[PDB]
Amino acid sequence: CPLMVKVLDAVRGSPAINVAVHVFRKAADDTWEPFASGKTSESGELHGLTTEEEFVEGIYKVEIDTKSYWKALGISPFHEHAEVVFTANDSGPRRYTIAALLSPHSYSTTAVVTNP
Amino acid sequence: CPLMVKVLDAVRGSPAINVAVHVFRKAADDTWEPFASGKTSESGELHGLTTEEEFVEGIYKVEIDTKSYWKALGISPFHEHAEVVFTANDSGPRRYTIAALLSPHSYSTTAVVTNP
Amino acid sequence: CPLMVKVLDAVRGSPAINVAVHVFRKAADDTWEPFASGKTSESGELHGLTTEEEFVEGIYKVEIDTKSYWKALGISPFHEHAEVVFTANDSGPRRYTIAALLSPHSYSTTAVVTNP
Amino acid sequence: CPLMVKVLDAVRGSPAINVAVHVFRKAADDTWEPFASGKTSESGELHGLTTEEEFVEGIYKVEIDTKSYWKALGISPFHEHAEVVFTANDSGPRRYTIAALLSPHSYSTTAVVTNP
Repeated sequence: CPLMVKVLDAVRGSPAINVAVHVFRKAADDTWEPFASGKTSESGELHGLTTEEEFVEGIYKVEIDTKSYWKALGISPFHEHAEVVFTANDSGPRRYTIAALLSPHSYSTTAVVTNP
Repeated sequence: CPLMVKVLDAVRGSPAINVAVHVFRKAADDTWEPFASGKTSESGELHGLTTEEEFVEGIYKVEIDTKSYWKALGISPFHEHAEVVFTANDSGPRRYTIAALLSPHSYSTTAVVTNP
Repeated sequence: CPLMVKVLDAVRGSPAINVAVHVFRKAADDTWEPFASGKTSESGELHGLTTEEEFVEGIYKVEIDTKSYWKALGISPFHEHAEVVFTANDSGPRRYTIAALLSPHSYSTTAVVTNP
Repeated sequence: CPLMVKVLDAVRGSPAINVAVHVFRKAADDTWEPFASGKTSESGELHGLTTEEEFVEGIYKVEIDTKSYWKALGISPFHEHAEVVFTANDSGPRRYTIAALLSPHSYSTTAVVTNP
């Protein structure tokens, strides 16, 4: 599990559950290749996205569908989603946790990177 | 204006207006002395808090009355307020902006420090 | 000035100056059309991006070239940049400020939306 | 474990390890009663702070000594520490996780609150 995603609701102070996440890879022809996807769990975390063998070096894009999240909560947010674009394992493969903290008009995203 | 405070509402995507702010300075006898205070303006900013003559080297605490903010909006938040403790002008006077971004269950505070 | 961008350096506690910003609008054919761009000023703010006549209803993407920022500071960051996708003026024109707060391995983005 | 604390470094994108945390309780005579304390672990988390029996309703203050953290890293930060003040279990006892995201001139803190 070299890539993980974690979403929190800054308003309710809880994990955002059942939040849709889409991962893409920068295509060699500078286009966005779909790579993985899934929805967050009860704990606001999405595991088992990819494997070490398929998570190779390159440029990645993580999209958290935050517009669907707030609406379902009875809200109407500002953003469409959140977008974390980064280069992966250019230094050897690390574990990547992408955390997101969401609010209707604001978000934060942190990349926690670790060695085995 | 050597010390200013700016507050944003991360839920409404707007200035936080009429927000109470208390500034304190760590006393020689190691307790907190009331230094200054006010409420934010319609731009969610607070000006004319102190002066260069009065804003000397020292340890400062900025308390933003954020619990009273939320409730007045028709909400009920988590924190009693936001707190920012920092040492100032320990290398000459600077202009200090303390900006806060508030959510009922989370907040962020940034110090923008500029030279004359 | 219906759309403005403001960037802060969460490490240095200062404006992020000369930062590249690209704005795009979701095309009818569902691709991203270049809408506007510039670099931040010494106050880390970017003005005169578009106009009321040109800033119509639509889905917008604000990309802040934050990877180029850090490296130019003598650093090497995590993200390729910051991304903010949002729908604008879907209830009339508003003034939109997109503020970003950057760290090599994390960032936050806030939309301050005001009425005339 | 009704109270937990988690610290992340927004600069290195890693857990902050061995970070000192101090918890206090609002004394009935409006003073700050020490309640618990400890340093974060390898994973940037501090567990076993208190117990359900001793974590009663009231106003609490969590202080993360961030000035010692950065310095040890070869830095000299801005803040003295971070300060999360909140009322606990006024609705029945929840588990409280206090997360902090630190940068030399900025910090964020989120209260993730859960039911058994």
